Amino acid sequence: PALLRLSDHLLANYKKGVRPVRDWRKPTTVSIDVIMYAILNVDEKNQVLTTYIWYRQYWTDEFLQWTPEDFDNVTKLSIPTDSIWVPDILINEFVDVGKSPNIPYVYVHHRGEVQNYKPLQLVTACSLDIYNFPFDVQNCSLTFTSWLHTIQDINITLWRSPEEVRSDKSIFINQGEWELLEVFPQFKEFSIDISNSYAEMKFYVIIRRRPLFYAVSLLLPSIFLMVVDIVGFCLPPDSGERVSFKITLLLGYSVFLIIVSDTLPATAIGTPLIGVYFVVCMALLVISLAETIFIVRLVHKWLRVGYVLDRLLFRIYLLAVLAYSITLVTLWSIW
Amino acid sequence: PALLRLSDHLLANYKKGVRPVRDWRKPTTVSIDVIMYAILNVDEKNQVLTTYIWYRQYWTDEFLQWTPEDFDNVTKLSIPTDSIWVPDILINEFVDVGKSPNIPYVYVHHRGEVQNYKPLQLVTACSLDIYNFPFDVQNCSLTFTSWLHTIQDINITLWRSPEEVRSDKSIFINQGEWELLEVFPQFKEFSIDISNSYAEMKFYVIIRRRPLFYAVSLLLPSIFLMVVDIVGFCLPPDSGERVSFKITLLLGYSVFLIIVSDTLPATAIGTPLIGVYFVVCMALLVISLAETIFIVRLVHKWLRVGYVLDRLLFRIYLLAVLAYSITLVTLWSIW
Amino acid sequence: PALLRLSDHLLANYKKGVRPVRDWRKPTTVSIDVIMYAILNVDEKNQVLTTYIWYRQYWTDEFLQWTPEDFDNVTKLSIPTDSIWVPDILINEFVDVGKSPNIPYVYVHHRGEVQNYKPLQLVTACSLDIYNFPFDVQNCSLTFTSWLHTIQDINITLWRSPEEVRSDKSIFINQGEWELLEVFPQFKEFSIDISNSYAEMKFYVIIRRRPLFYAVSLLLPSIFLMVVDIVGFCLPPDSGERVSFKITLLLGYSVFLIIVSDTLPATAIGTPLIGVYFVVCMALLVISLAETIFIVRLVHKWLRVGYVLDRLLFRIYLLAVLAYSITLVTLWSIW
Amino acid sequence: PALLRLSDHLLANYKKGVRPVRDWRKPTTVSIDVIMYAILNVDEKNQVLTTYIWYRQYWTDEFLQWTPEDFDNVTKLSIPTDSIWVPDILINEFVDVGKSPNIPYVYVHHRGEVQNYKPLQLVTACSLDIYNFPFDVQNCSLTFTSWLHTIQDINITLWRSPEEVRSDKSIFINQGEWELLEVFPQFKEFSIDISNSYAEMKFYVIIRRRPLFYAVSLLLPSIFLMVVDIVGFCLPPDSGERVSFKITLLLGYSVFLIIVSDTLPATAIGTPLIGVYFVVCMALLVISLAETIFIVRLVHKWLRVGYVLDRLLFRIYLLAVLAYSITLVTLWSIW
Amino acid sequence: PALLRLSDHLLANYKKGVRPVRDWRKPTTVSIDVIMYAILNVDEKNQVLTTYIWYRQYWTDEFLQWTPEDFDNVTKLSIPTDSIWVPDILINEFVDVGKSPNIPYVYVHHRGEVQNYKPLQLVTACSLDIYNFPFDVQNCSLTFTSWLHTIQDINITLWRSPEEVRSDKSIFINQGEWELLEVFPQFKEFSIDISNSYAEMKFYVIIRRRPLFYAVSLLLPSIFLMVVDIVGFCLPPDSGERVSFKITLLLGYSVFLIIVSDTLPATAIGTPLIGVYFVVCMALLVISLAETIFIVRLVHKWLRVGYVLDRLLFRIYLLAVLAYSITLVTLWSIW
Ligand SMILES: *[C@@H]1O[C@H](CO)[C@@H](O[C@@H]2O[C@H](CO)[C@@H](O)[C@H](O)[C@H]2NC(C)=O)[C@H](O)[C@H]1NC(C)=O
Ligand SMILES: *[C@@H]1O[C@H](CO)[C@@H](O[C@@H]2O[C@H](CO)[C@@H](O)[C@H](O)[C@H]2NC(C)=O)[C@H](O)[C@H]1NC(C)=O
Ligand SMILES: *[C@@H]1O[C@H](CO)[C@@H](O[C@@H]2O[C@H](CO)[C@@H](O)[C@H](O)[C@H]2NC(C)=O)[C@H](O)[C@H]1NC(C)=O
Ligand SMILES: *[C@@H]1O[C@H](CO)[C@@H](O[C@@H]2O[C@H](CO)[C@@H](O)[C@H](O)[C@H]2NC(C)=O)[C@H](O)[C@H]1NC(C)=O
Ligand SMILES: *[C@@H]1O[C@H](CO)[C@@H](O[C@@H]2O[C@H](CO)[C@@H](O)[C@H](O)[C@H]2NC(C)=O)[C@H](O)[C@H]1NC(C)=O
Ligand SMILES: *[C@@H]1O[C@H](CO)[C@@H](O[C@@H]2O[C@H](CO)[C@@H](O)[C@H](O)[C@H]2NC(C)=O)[C@H](O)[C@H]1NC(C)=O
Ligand SMILES: *[C@@H]1O[C@H](CO)[C@@H](O[C@@H]2O[C@H](CO)[C@@H](O)[C@H](O)[C@H]2NC(C)=O)[C@H](O)[C@H]1NC(C)=O
Ligand SMILES: *[C@@H]1O[C@H](CO)[C@@H](O[C@@H]2O[C@H](CO)[C@@H](O)[C@H](O)[C@H]2NC(C)=O)[C@H](O)[C@H]1NC(C)=O
Ligand SMILES: *[C@@H]1O[C@H](CO)[C@@H](O[C@@H]2O[C@H](CO)[C@@H](O)[C@H](O)[C@H]2NC(C)=O)[C@H](O)[C@H]1NC(C)=O
Ligand SMILES: *[C@@H]1O[C@H](CO)[C@@H](O[C@@H]2O[C@H](CO)[C@@H](O)[C@H](O)[C@H]2NC(C)=O)[C@H](O)[C@H]1NC(C)=O
Ligand SMILES: *[C@@H]1O[C@H](CO)[C@@H](O)[C@H](O)[C@H]1NC(C)=O
Ligand SMILES: *[C@@H]1O[C@H](CO)[C@@H](O)[C@H](O)[C@H]1NC(C)=O
Ligand SMILES: NCCc1c[nH]c2ccc(O)cc12
Ligand SMILES: NCCc1c[nH]c2ccc(O)cc12
Ligand SMILES: NCCc1c[nH]c2ccc(O)cc12
Ligand SMILES: NCCc1c[nH]c2ccc(O)cc12
Ligand SMILES: NCCc1c[nH]c2ccc(O)cc12
Repeated sequence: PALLRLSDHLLANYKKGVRPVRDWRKPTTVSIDVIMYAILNVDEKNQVLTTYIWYRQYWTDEFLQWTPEDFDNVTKLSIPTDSIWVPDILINEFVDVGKSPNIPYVYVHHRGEVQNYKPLQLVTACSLDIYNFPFDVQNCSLTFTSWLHTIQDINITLWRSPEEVRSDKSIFINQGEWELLEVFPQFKEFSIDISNSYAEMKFYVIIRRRPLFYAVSLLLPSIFLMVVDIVGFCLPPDSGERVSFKITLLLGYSVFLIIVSDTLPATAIGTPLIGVYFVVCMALLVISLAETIFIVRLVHKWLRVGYVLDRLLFRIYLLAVLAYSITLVTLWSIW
Repeated sequence: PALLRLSDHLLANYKKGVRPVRDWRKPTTVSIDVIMYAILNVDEKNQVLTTYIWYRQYWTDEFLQWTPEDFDNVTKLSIPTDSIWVPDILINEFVDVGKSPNIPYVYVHHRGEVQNYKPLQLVTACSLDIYNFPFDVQNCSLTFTSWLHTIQDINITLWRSPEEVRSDKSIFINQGEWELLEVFPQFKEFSIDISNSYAEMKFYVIIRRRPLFYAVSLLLPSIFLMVVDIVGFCLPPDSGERVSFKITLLLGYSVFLIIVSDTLPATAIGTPLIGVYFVVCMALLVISLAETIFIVRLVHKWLRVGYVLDRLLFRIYLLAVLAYSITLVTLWSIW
Repeated sequence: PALLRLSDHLLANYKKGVRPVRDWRKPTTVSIDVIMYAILNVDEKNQVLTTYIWYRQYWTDEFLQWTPEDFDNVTKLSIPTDSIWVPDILINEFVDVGKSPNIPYVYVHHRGEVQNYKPLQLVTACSLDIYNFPFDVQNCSLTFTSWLHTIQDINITLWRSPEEVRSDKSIFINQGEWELLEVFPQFKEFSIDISNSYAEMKFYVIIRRRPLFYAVSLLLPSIFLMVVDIVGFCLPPDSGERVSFKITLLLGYSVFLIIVSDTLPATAIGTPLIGVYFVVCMALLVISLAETIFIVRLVHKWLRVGYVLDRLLFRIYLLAVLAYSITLVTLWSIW
Repeated sequence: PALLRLSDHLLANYKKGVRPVRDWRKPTTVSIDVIMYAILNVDEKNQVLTTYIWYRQYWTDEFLQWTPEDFDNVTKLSIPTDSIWVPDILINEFVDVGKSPNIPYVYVHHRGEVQNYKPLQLVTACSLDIYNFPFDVQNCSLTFTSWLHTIQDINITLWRSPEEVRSDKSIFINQGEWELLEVFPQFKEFSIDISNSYAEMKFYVIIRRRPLFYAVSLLLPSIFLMVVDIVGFCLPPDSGERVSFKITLLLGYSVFLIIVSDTLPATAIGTPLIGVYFVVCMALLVISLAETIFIVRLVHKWLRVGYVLDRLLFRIYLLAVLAYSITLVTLWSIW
Repeated sequence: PALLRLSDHLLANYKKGVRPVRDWRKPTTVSIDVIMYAILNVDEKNQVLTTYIWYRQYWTDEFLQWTPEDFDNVTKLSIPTDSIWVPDILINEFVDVGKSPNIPYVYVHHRGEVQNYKPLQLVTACSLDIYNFPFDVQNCSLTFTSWLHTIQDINITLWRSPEEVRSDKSIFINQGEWELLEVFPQFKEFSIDISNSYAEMKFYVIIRRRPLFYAVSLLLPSIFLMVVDIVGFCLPPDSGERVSFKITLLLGYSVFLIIVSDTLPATAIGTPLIGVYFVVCMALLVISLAETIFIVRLVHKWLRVGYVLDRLLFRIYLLAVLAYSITLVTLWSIW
């Protein structure tokens, strides 16, 4: 038989507990890429990101060299992973890797270029930016890293040209939640201390959100919670039922932030700009409640003057709303 | 003894780390099917699907051949799985496979047709369609795939005739949530790059929802949240308590979308058509609030004219509702 | 030494990868029972059931036979499980078995009757009936099944007499949520196809719910949400504040179904009969809102006639409530 | 070298698959205790308890005997656990043990007293009592049990004197949620059937709750939801806005039980006595709504008589509240 | 070949089940540090903390000594972890360690200084302080501990100088939720009993919260839920709609504590001081409801006296609010 004659010749004395090389000064350079498949979920409140990545490796292993002659011209061959060496690479930003299944097999070639594929899901922790919530651009980081070995032992480089990883839209699942512009690779040499230096190669993946689901469901409710009191201002502020017309909005609007405030994270770089806007709309409707109650103490045992000291309060409204159409377009002109 | 004499003769030198064949140019074709048992849950918000599938395999292994003579006419035999080869197939759309228990045993035959059964549950990620929410048809995808090996090494085909998989309603658990029409198999040859080609065989499973639980509980509440203001229009719009009759609906209806908007996913192909309808019913009741407040500024220190400029607003209502009975029947005429 | 002399004599050549028998035509019949300990949780919405079962097995293994002579009259002996054979039985309705800990040891006897105990928890999927929610009887199914082996290889039977399993209330944890009447065993011969036949033995476990927690907390609130408007009918329907008395109930009652509708599953055999009753109480209070608003358009610039066309609406109420005391007693006469 | 000369002499022929003894009639008595560290969580609704326990064992293993002479006076020694025997003990009330990490090592002595430590967390299921909710005493049960072996094989006893386990407050984490009085050990001999008998040793751990967080946050809101209508009774019941003053409490108080009713379990031994009290306060405020509406039908085209038939309704209030100060003190006199 | 000649010479007889030393009286001192990377989440209600720590070890193993001569001057070498000894250290405050992936490899040197790196995530249980909620300082504890071995077997010490661990801000992820001042190491000698003594070395990590997300979203709503009734006091308390103006705040403010009370833990050292303040603001607004209802029974078939007995109630308000600006600044002067 031809094929298992090779494995008997090859793995007869392959001690798997050795980083395999003939000359130990040379670092066995592993070499990878990523092909990002899908973005599963971005829970902003938990400060984590789950990502499904197809993944590839090769590295030069000299102990696994044969000749295609004397084995009937076999140049590719399958080997169980735990019967050979594997590099100790993993990611500096994981939370739980127990969701990736173990691919049992690898390829090898007659030069010793052992080739490994596996998928890997990472609930990964990168500090997401929540500045402009319905139009956010995300700059997330995957730093694939030798956890133990140093620059003398292994070094990291890329499989292909870095421009090819950049616009790789070969496989992706759109019509989900997100959509990415590009995947940015960049080497970095890491050294936390003296006399130590660790091979790292980052991946600045960047994604942006499709806003159209929030367009009808989130800020279009923010439209007629802002137009309800403008036309709700038009009746003369001496009906008496103005305060029952108005305070039912006010604590009713407290649940609109506190649902969103428990949705959105505790990052102190800022409350989102969509979030700061309906708190400030609540910061200017409440002073109108003073104005509809000072008039009824005034009209008590200057009626035209209450109409015009409160008419200047109406100018406060469309000062804010006409300040708000520009902050959407100057976010619409970001993507 | 007869039976373990066979296993001693058979697995004496079976090196499990070799894709087993006599001639390595021939690809060892695995051959499967599915018998879909139940659909556990469809959480629309997480963009995932959990599915319980009974599952089958065989492939031709020449190293496990014997003769039924000299072993007392034994033609079937049980073998532990991790003592032989297994193909590396798994699914391109998983999230977590740690819910399937390991079936320890397989069959073999005297031709070498090793036969494997196992169940497998997949929390699987397929981009579900949320266009018509209470009557949706789902086109979900299971792509069973050699994760590592190529067309030279293994190829995928089907067990039985593809028409038999199509209407296979042998075992299924109805009276759950869903009900499927058919399971559609289709081969595809996959090749992401040059000089590589990977055996894939999809499964376009398609399911549709029984709407009868939402019939009483979801859109029948949408009936009398739409009939409440029609008869709530009939009193003459000068009672003064019209606005307290009406605004209590309006922000009260904001919680009806925002419960559903946090239930339903952020897919930007569309808000559901059932969901877009009670936002537009909210988009036309709010302009009536202008009409019940412009009349009370008009009636202030043309009364018949307020009755008829607002009567044309009543025509806006049954313009929308009679536009809504057709969009249910033209979804009732989809299934 | 006496005891480990036996294990050296017994497991010297016991190849564990063989279904152990001397004559392979004879099927090695396993033989089990269950002793149901507790019912952990019934989440109706997820269509699953978690159950803690004490569990037992034996089967005749001829290769493990010795004589009590030459071993100082030893008739029972402990063996590690993964050093012998085990049948491949598991349950057709699981969701996740990773909650059962591995019992490492088994018994054997001098006849070869290897005996195995283990506990097993199953989040199990059986189509629960939600017809009569506070008084439901549940007919759930546990089908213990050879996943791989057929009728020629193994067969399933019961340990004890089937009447003893029926009323087995030896160990159970009452004062929890549920309480079972009986556990019903029944053999079935399973054969999905031709030339194949698989040993199955079901367990129709049936449980019923103690209603007393819902008695005060669920349908006693349904009492005075139904008596609140009956006495709330008694004031004459021309107070003007009748609509503010009444519509605050109506959308306030919409949250009473939509909390329960997201609690209770999407099974289309029916909304529960307790659930269909307070939607129909909402279906008849809303037409009273028409009656309290048609009278105020009538009383506008026949007063005794509005009192009696609405008095017949009062007969609609106790037509429904006196139709409701019978549907509880005819559920109280089910258990 | 001295130390690994011992392990080579000791584990040369130690067949781990034998319950180790020289004479098999003698049962190898294991011997344990517990040192309860912390109580993590008590979710009442799931009927489970998570508990972090430090844990200890020893048992007499005669096969591991040596002499301190010829090994340089070594009397203690470390051994990997899976290279020796271990008893099969585990707990009858677990839900999931996959949270305890595997302690790899054990001690031994020159007498053969092998000593084992390990921590173990148990999400454990014991039928908790919910009678008096803010002052509850809990009688929970941990039954450490040989799952397989019988009285002939192993027996269970205690490490130390049972009075020392009783008041063991050496290590505990207070300022959490709970605080225990004592840990009560008690042997029991278990025998579910004939010809079988299983070594069990229970642990009646008992804990009680610190009520001070619920003191301000749970029943102090129950104070001014009961004083709000008493002073809300003082205005004369002919204001007309009494019903809008009152029904807004009533369905508003329905959400106060139904938040708590979905918090608290479905045990039918009783709704909690704190829970039964604000349902009965709701059972007596609703009949006052009849009294404030029968008077306005009376005062319609006996005014002093409506003041005094409703004054006797005021006596119903402080009949209930003065019946309620005693049920707190007679729970304050339980701890 | 040079490198695997070493591993064949080194691990030929290395029995891994021995704590490796030449003289057993000497304790093999392990030696560690921590480099705290990120704080993932602090769920106050579950009384747990999840922490991602980079982690380091070394210990002197004499059995792994070689000379750099005869191996081509190799001074560093990689070894699989489960092929050598490892100390049994783990943490006394874990909940679940199954989130840390297994680093397969370690270093060694020609002196025998075996060096080990691994990451480790701990959902860890330390009694967090909830006294001053938006400005809290946390004193959490990580006690790295030999679970089994004693002072004779292993001892714990630190890698580097303890001042270097103190201000180690080399790698940290800020712009998350938290920010730490320092990491405090301290040895402690632990001995729960007589004749036993266990090596422990604590880590008093201390973190404090950035308050700026709660600044706009949590206590700025607490501003205008306190200013709404102050200006809502200014109208004269005889409008009649004062009670409908006021009670709608009161039970509406009950949901503001009971959302937070189910957010915040059941620790009985105290309700938070931010939490005790809006319960006492609710404790003083409710007595104003008595004052707005005693006046309307007074004004019934002394009007200026109702204005001034209630004006002293206004002094109660800014007695509390001016007592509240100091308790923020005297928390602003804590960090
Ligand atoms: C994401 O953020 C990183 C910063 O960490 C950006 O990296 C910078 O990229 C520019 C462009 O090449 C360089 O000049 C800087 O030196 C980089 N800084 C660092 C610290 O790496 C990165 O560009 C951002 N992603 C995108 C898409 O802009
Ligand atoms: C480790 O790998 C990096 C690249 O992964 C090496 O950087 C290369 O350095 C050479 C010369 O020093 C340049 O010609 C290449 O263009 C560099 N590549 C990149 C991507 O920048 C680095 O030299 C390696 N170090 C060692 C010690 O092997
Ligand atoms: C689910 O969607 C796929 C599209 O991905 C449909 O597949 C098409 O099927 C038709 C009918 O045979 C072919 O003509 C097309 O070439 C297929 N396209 C692709 C991309 O596969 C599939 O039919 C859909 N499912 C159902 C039940 O209609
Ligand atoms: C891999 O398998 C597919 C089917 O699984 C093969 O497609 C078959 O091709 C032959 C001739 O090329 C046809 O007669 C069959 O009808 C095809 N089957 C189907 C289902 O379409 C394919 O040829 C195989 N390729 C290799 C290299 O083995
Ligand atoms: C649970 O449902 C099953 C139906 O699947 C019932 O099984 C039937 O039992 C009767 C009584 O022996 C038989 O006559 C039928 O042939 C059975 N049918 C099937 C399909 O098994 C079972 O009785 C139900 N449980 C209870 C307690 O009534
Ligand atoms: C497989 O087991 C079942 C029972 O588990 C066998 O059914 C028995 O059949 C015999 C005669 O055929 C009857 O006398 C018994 O009363 C049956 N038992 C029961 C519980 O019904 C069945 O025959 C077995 N089949 C094989 C091939 O062994
Ligand atoms: C917890 O409940 C058990 C009952 O299961 C109590 O056990 C009883 O204790 C008394 C006092 O020794 C004995 O006289 C009884 O015989 C015991 N009964 C059983 C069934 O064990 C136990 O005392 C309770 N815990 C506490 C602290 O009182
Ligand atoms: C099994 O262990 C229990 C204790 O764990 C034994 O009970 C002891 O019995 C002896 C005499 O029978 C008494 O002197 C002791 O005081 C008992 N101990 C306790 C704690 O009650 C029991 O006898 C043992 N049984 C066997 C067969 O070994
Ligand atoms: C966290 O709390 C511990 C108390 O457990 C503090 O430890 C004390 O520190 C002081 C300062 O060195 C010592 O004098 C005490 O003896 C320590 N007591 C104990 C019990 O260890 C620790 O200082 C606190 N953390 C911070 C940052 O203050
Ligand atoms: C165990 O280790 C601790 C330190 O980790 C030792 O404490 C040292 O003791 C010596 C003399 O007793 C002092 O010179 C050092 O300064 C101490 N170190 C520290 C950090 O305090 C302790 O002696 C060791 N014990 C044994 C038995 O080895
Ligand atoms: C192997 O390959 C070489 C070159 O491709 C060729 O000359 C030779 O004939 C081949 N031999 C076999 C057995 O295929
Ligand atoms: C085996 O099978 C063959 C053909 O089926 C038959 O001729 C022969 O007698 C059988 N032998 C035994 C021992 O069953
Ligand atoms: N069957 C797809 C195998 C495969 C093809 N190309 C790939 C790229 C990356 C990867 O992880 C895997 C793959
Ligand atoms: N006992 C059922 C075994 C079985 C019968 N037919 C099957 C089909 C598929 C499968 O995974 C399993 C099976
Ligand atoms: N210690 C209880 C062992 C045991 C006794 N009877 C049993 C019955 C079933 C079972 O799984 C286990 C048991
Ligand atoms: N380092 C603490 C080891 C330890 C000391 N005493 C203990 C008691 C029980 C236990 O599980 C463990 C221990
Ligand atoms: N590649 C980073 C390896 C590393 C460098 N310094 C470290 C410190 C601690 C640690 O666990 C790990 C490390």
